[PDB]
Amino acid sequence: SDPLLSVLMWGVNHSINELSHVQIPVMLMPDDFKAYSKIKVDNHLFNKENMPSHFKFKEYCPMVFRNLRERFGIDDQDFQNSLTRSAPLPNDSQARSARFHTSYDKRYIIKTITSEDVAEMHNILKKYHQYIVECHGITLLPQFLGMYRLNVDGVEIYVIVTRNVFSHRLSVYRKYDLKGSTVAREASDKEKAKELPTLKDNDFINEGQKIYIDDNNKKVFLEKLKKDVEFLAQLKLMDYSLLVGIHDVERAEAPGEFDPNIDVYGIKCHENSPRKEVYFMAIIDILTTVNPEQYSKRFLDFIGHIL
Amino acid sequence: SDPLLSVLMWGVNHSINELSHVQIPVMLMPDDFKAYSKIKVDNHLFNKENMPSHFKFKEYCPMVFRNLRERFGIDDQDFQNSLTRSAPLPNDSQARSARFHTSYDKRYIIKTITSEDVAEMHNILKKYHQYIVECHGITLLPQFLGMYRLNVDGVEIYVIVTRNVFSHRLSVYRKYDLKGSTVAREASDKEKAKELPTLKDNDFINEGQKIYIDDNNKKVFLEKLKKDVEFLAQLKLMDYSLLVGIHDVERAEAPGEFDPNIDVYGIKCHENSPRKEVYFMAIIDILTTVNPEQYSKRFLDFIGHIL
Ligand SMILES: Nc1ncnc2c1ncn2[C@@H]1O[C@H](COP(=O)(O)OP(=O)(O)NP(=O)(O)O)[C@@H](O)[C@H]1O
Ligand SMILES: Nc1ncnc2c1ncn2[C@@H]1O[C@H](COP(=O)(O)OP(=O)(O)NP(=O)(O)O)[C@@H](O)[C@H]1O
Ligand SMILES: [Mn+2]
Ligand SMILES: [Mn+2]
Ligand SMILES: [Mn+2]
Ligand SMILES: [Mn+2]
Repeated sequence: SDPLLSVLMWGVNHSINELSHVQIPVMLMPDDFKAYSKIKVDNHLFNKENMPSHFKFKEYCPMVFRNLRERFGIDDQDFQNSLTRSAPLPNDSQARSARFHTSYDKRYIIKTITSEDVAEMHNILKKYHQYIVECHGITLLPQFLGMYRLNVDGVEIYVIVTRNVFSHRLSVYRKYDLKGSTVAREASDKEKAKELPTLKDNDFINEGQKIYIDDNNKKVFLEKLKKDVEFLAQLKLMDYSLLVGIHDVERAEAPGEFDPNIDVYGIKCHENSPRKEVYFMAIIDILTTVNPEQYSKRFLDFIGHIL
Repeated sequence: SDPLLSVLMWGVNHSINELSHVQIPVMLMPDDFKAYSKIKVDNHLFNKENMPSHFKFKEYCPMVFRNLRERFGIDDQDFQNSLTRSAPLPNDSQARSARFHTSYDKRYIIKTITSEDVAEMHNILKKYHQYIVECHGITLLPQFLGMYRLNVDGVEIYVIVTRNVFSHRLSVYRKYDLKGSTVAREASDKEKAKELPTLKDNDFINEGQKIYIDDNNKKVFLEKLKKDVEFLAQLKLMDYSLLVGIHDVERAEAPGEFDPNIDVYGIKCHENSPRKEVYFMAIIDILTTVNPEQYSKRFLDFIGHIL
């Protein structure tokens, strides 16, 4: 139906098949971070039912994102399947300026970004990759899995693919987006009316939300969060959130258990939790008085407070 | 190695995969005969080992050639395999103005043609297709299976794929190219020095070559040949040949037998043949005092004479 979506599927499929024939070395070279592949298709009086007649697809830094996908435990054939076997679905939460889709198997998020975001991604990509190498892919940062430019009849859009913070199986009933902002930050009364609303710093403090995780999990989490946010501060990045999803095992009734190699952000509640819960927490949205260094401290203070 | 060959393989592979997703109706529409699909690829600092960095691939009338392939008993998946699993090999006989390749499994011939040949193919394609429908694909005419334009760094070439006249298994030890020309037509003394030489009308009359086929096979063959050549005359085509290949079952030692659904042009010798032979005969090269109407009669007179 959506031709821009059909071009994405076609292009991801094309991209992965091309790479399937490439010898993948253990290392990237500097030029890999400046590389791209472009395809321009023109069908005249042919194949009108499946594809736009005229479209372009561009993949940025194919070798870098192939390297990242493997580092994040993602097999190319699986990634291809998740994005092409059936169409991605549009989804509830957003902030248009921006359209979100989820892969059909709920493993990946596809976000539409600006050309300025693309330029910033290129700017930080090497440092990001080096950070991912240093931590062996154990991080709360968004996992950037692919970045693309699509052209269909006058319309150009840029797309980034990331890992879903939430489980691909275990449904989430409650969702928070936290910054630790000194300035008052709350969901509006029209916002709370949403089905799965994106609640914020005030809603969390207001409704006395607690997260019941044991001491070891909390320390591990916060240690990771500390390194990640300092890296972000170092890059002068800000306006990022901690996304928090809560799975209620009671409401849902593998009976409340998750695959930690797929749902990488999952943390089980401790044994004395008022309710059987699984949390899914990760950093999102990194690409944009309040300065990065301060923002970094504010964010970390608040998160340590709420755990 | 040969980048133009690698682009062909890449493009045929691409073409067949695209069509694999198309609903194929039983009929062609007029626009199918004017259709094409174009792909332009630009790789910057990427994938230098497998492909040229910059290339174009164009397929003419994809639906028509898909329809023809099925009419000629050829499955798209098989055709794809024959042309992509391993590289086509360059081959002995030619006439440069023109490079020939054979598919690795010896099922298909790939000939390089001019843009004027491409223009003439478009001119006759509908009438050709209609002729193929009328005879249910039972014909000695070349079987046109695909036509393409390749671009690699300044070099543009046009390619047509046809069925090999000869067997994909049974080797041929002797080869003739016959026109029935009133003007003397012979292989040169430098030509006969070739390993598998392309002998001609004089060599055949000179060396008293006989073809030992029974009366029914001869009549069937000549009846077909009659209709085919009249069709060609009707299109004002000329300078076409009967290609004759001879398989010697003795020299070769399925013990001398062939699959008639693959080696469609094969005709076994009759029981009293001085030697166990299989012949492979078909019309080739149709795309260009001596006028088409006369040429047609001359050609038919000579061929009926030699059988
Ligand atoms: N990786 C992810 N997994 C699951 N949900 C996500 C993910 N990223 C974003 N979302 C959802 O989409 C919403 C918006 O994400 P975000 O990337 O902040 O969009 P944005 O348009 O950049 N918003 P803003 O902060 O106003 O710039 C979030 O609150 C989540 O509900
Ligand atoms: N379908 C085929 N199967 C097997 N061999 C072929 C086939 N087509 C051509 N050849 C071989 O290639 C030679 C030249 O074929 P042809 O298509 O006549 O080339 P050309 O360059 O058009 N020659 P000319 O008659 O001088 O214009 C033939 O004599 C055969 O040996
Ligand atoms: Mn955000
Ligand atoms: Mn944002
Ligand atoms: Mn010829
Ligand atoms: Mn010719």
